Amino acid sequence: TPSMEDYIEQIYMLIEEKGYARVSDIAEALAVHPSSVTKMVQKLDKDEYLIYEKYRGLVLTSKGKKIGKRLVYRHELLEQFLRIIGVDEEKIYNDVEGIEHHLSWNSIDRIGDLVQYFEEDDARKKDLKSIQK
Amino acid sequence: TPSMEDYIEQIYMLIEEKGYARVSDIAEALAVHPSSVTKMVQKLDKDEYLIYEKYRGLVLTSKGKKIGKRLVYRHELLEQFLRIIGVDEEKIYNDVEGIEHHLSWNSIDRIGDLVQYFEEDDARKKDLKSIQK
Repeated sequence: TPSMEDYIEQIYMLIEEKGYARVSDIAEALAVHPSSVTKMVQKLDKDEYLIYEKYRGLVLTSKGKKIGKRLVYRHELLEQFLRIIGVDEEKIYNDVEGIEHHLSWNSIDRIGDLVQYFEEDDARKKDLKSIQK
Repeated sequence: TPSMEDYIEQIYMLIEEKGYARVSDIAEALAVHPSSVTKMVQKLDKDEYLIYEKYRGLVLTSKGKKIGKRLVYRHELLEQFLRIIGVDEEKIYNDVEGIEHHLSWNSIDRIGDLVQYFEEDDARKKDLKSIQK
């Protein structure tokens, strides 16, 4: 479920930078009260995505690492994509959040080629960054 | 509302090709039973988007033409965009439906430049259509 996914994403990201994931970290990295976080976080534990250990933060399982890595990849790519085409830095997150669960892997794949296409030649970020006239 | 919007889109499109918009046309161009269509179609009439005249199809107002033209433009563009980057023809509609209500006008605008960028040189649809290796 998209609810569960946002959390897996946020947990994986917190892990990748920090090592662990506190509860408060989730609470404010989603903007939802820690009251709700607690309910979901023990739910996701019961479903074998994570393991909630108080004082000790939050650890993904093999099943959490599988999904987290996936979710974060497309998220980062869609974010990378919007940056390339030239969208405001401050509008990227909100837009990617709202489209990431509504795109087929084929489209995710094609966008990948599109990002690869501009990255392969930074002397082509040029032409794009001139049509804004 | 996104519900109302899908209908405005579908009505505008039917008008643009046909002249009018029958009820059955809506019923099967959304896949939702004509029972629901009827309820919504008289609702949208009450809200001054259209005018429902039996036997005589469905006519947008100035307020319907304003929104319809807008909705269809981004829809067509997002559809155009997915085609350019190389997505399966059969996956385009479903994907555009699910992302069109979740993208900012800034992103819609930037994608516009992106489409303009490839259209301006069909000798650049080339490189893209070779990274699929």
